[PDB]
Amino acid sequence: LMIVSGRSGSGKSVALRALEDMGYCVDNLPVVLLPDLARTLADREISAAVSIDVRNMPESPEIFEQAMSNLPDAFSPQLLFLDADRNTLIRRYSDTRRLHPLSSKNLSLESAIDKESDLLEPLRSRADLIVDTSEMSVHELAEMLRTRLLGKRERELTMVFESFGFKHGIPIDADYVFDVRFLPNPHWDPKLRPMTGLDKPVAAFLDRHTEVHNFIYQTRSYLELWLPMLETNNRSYLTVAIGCTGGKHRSVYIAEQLADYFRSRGKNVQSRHRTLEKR
Amino acid sequence: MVLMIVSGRSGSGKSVALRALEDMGFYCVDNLPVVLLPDLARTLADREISAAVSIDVRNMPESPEIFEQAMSNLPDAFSPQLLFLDADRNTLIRRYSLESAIDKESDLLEPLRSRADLIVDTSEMSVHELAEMLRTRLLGKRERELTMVFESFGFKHGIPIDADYVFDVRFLPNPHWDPKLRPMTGLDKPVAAFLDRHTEVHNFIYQTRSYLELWLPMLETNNRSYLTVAIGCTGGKHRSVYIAEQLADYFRSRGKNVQSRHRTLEKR
Amino acid sequence: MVLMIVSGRSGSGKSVALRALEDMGFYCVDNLPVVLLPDLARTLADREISAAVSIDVRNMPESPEIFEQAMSNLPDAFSPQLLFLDADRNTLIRRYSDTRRLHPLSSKNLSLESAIDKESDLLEPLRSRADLIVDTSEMSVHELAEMLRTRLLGKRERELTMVFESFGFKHGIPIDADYVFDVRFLPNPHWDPKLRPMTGLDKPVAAFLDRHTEVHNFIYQTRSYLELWLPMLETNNRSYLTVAIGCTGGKHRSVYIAEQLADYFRSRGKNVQSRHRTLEK
RNA sequence: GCUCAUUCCAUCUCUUAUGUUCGCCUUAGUGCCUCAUAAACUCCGGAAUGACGCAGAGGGUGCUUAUCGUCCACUGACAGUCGCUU
Repeated sequence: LMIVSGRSGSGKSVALRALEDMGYCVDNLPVVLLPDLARTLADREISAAVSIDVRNMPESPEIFEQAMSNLPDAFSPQLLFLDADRNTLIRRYSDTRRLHPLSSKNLSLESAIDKESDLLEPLRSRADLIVDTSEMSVHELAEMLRTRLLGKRERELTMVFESFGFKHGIPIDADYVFDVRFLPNPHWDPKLRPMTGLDKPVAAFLDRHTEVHNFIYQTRSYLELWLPMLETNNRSYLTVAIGCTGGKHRSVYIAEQLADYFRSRGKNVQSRHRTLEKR
Repeated sequence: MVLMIVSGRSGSGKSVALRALEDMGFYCVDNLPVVLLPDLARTLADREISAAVSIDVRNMPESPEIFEQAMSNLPDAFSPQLLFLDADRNTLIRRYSLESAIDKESDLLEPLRSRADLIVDTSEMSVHELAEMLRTRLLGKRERELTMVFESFGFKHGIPIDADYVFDVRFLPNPHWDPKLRPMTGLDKPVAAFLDRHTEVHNFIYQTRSYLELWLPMLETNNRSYLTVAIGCTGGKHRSVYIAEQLADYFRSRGKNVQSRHRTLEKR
Repeated sequence: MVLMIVSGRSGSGKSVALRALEDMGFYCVDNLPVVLLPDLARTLADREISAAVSIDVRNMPESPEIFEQAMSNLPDAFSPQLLFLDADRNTLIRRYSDTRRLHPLSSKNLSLESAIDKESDLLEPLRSRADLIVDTSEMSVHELAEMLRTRLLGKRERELTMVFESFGFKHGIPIDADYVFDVRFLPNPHWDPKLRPMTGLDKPVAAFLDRHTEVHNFIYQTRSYLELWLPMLETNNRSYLTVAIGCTGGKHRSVYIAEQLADYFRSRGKNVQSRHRTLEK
């Protein structure tokens, strides 16, 4: 069961028209009637498409989650939330229509949008997948809806940090590559040179140098930032290639600490120290 | 510390100079009146950061004896330096009465050119000319020098055989959606525009430029002869190209040497 | 004379404003530290010209009271009239990428967005003193300035002087009317023949008009609709603002409603130099 | 610059017939005049711009291609420590 909700003007309509091709485009139903409708569609035995908005929102989400309670299990619900900025929102809604709540309330075109946002927010908090429509025009919005809605693997997006070395060339599975050369070479110490990347003494040497911390952290800020956008798309293995030349001292420790951090954030992480692998 | 100061006829583009020094981290208070410099500089000692200023006919004193007197007043730690500028009279008009205003004003400015630590002829100048001139002028010259190479590759064809840093730009809005765009490539102003609108593009271009900028100095040390950043779309015609270009131009402005390479387009 | 202070959320077109003012003639000052400014005022007193200064995140102290006491030290009682620009996060970011340096709030500040958001509150103290709050959300790199030139070419002394005039269709319409509204469709107690010659301003007529509710709905909606023109009121460039409502003869109905609106905005506190001039003559 | 459809500033003014009912008069007058059905013109205290020419005045036009979006993994290179030898 597909759920298409969001601030008006964010383009629910075009999504529906494309949702009918994906599936059961049906709109403007009191959510209460939904579960029985699902009972009916069980005969249809084909995925569905239900649209809810400020006009179709009963302004009492207790009822909403009540309808969520008696949900036939045949269809698994997913909250798809279109959203965008106020100004654009007004622009598009300037298309011939009439914001229903604004009747009687007479909120300024900007003021009802403000009202509606919070109004529907209950769902939005529980909204499963979000998509901006900040600036995609209706024709641009049509192709963008087609690419993501087809989520075949709605399972996870595994991280995998591959620690490599340059002398044996960039790993072919690399999606990103962050050199690390200019960091303080542990080589300087002859004692540490035989010791491998995982051996605590080198971890100490690296720990001694704060610059290392600065790099890890700033790199954690760089990814996390550009991350969620990626996580939405239908990827199966996002990877980050980290490499000194040696691929035995620096890149080891880096990839290790990063893996730790992101595991902390709960994204499953896979370590791979290409050179240390038995090949 | 430093108290760089500026001069030259109007239209010489002193603002660019100010922009450059700001780029170096030199704080600027352009067009402050002459007299107030000393206590300001005291404040700036409390900033503990080298900075610079400008001067104009507007800031030009009637009696420069006061100028040099207070110029003495400034605390030692902030070393003052004076730059003067010159170009062709009409050359200045392109950036800009129109002969005599300048002539009398030049008499006003003449004491400075006499006092100028450096004088440049900016008649054929350019931002990059000025930026490099400045970098060597103040930061000094290192025979060690980078040459950033920005390559736009297509993940189909493969990651460049040589590449220090690479960035996937698959998530950013795809010009591909509009069919009238499919043929046109990254350097056709249609698509350039089309991206320019979608903010996310600007967001990324920034954050990336910031990441590099932060790790760029260390790399300068150790006399690296090249640093290559390669930016990849799937096909490498639309997104990666645009990003490579703009992202280059920023670093060009900061004056480091740069070289673009649209690997997919250069195939044919 | 006057010393204008220019400011706004980072990269909100501020630079353009300074371009504008220097084009006007206000002495140009960029990014001076807050402290010495009053001394500069003293200096300018010699020049006998207005001045222009910027204050934004760059020259923004952490302590609030700094610019407060600085404003206190202002000499010559020169009117310290502030100016302020603003636009939305997305607009700002799209505008802050002018090959410009970092938001000086790059002290491990997560993202341009995050730093710029906190900027607002950081900069909030300024918002208090605000002789204008013009927005640049709509303008372009070159077009924005055009709008800005328009701006500030005005006298506040010409404060809005709101008006309501009720008139009759029987002879015409006030020629200078800013807005115009027919209301005859509102209930007309012509049924009461005693009210028919009786002046509308009389309480019995007002009570008879009050007897109906459609009038109250109308006025509530109309008064609320007028309040959406507050930005238009800010862009006055006009000595007095007029409002046109006309009955057939004006005296029948329009008066009491104009009275109610006069009450509404006099209640809002607006200047109400109202006149139902066409009524008596 | 010259001179002008322009721009944004200019202080600037009135009407016939429609039927009707109530406020009032002429004493019929078809009215003085409230309500009320439609039809019907103008006009100078600022600051920008385009319109020619002053002044510079030395390739174009139409339509035939572009297949390149997602997603999944074989992977490469002759130019100090020591683990060594004969």
